[PDB]
Amino acid sequence: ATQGVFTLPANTRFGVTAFANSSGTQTVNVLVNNETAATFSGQSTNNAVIGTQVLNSGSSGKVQVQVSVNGRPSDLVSAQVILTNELNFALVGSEDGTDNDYNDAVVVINWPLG
Ligand SMILES: [Ca+2]
Ligand SMILES: [Ca+2]
Repeated sequence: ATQGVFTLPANTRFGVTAFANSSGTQTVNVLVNNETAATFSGQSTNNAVIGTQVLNSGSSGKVQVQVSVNGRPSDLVSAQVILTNELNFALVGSEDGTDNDYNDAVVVINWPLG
């Protein structure tokens, strides 16, 4: 199944933050309405924050996370969780190798902000 694609409420600010846990240098692309809105890159095996940013979901609300290592797409896992019908997390893990820890880049999207 498709992973890393989320429908947000339209025209809403959201946070996106990425962590790295891999020997591979991670590139995280965040698309809003099928256009790149943010790109994080970094390398860490200790959960370093490789990027954090505030974006707007725009008129479509469509947000897609992509993860690659030197141009090679990682395999993604994702879900969305809502707490007390208000607080939203869109969660992404990614696997660039064979050990299947799926933490090689970890991406957290959260909304609402403010
Ligand atoms: Ca891995
Ligand atoms: Ca890892």
